[PDB]
Amino acid sequence: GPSMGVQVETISPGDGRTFPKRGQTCVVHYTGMLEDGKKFDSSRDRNKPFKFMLGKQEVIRGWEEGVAQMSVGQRAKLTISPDYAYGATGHPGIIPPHATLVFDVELLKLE
Repeated sequence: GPSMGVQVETISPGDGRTFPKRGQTCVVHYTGMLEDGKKFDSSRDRNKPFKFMLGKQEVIRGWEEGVAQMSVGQRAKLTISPDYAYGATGHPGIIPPHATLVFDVELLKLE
């Protein structure tokens, strides 16, 4: 009984009173790295932040439940599992089956 497959760790404290609401877009920079630390997709590498809407399901479950735990100006690392990321199949070549992923997002601003 571990409960919840998403672990977020605060690295840089932001506002602490400004969390992203459901329905609005969230501008944040992420970094996807395998369990070993091998990158597979970063938003900052292309010099462009990632904007998404909460509750719209435009992103992964571990992101909607994890990003909502941080406040504007906060930098935390979210641990996503193959159950919260894609499933038991995943994406062939980049995301293998039964594999844990690591993503580092930073709360820049809200739209």
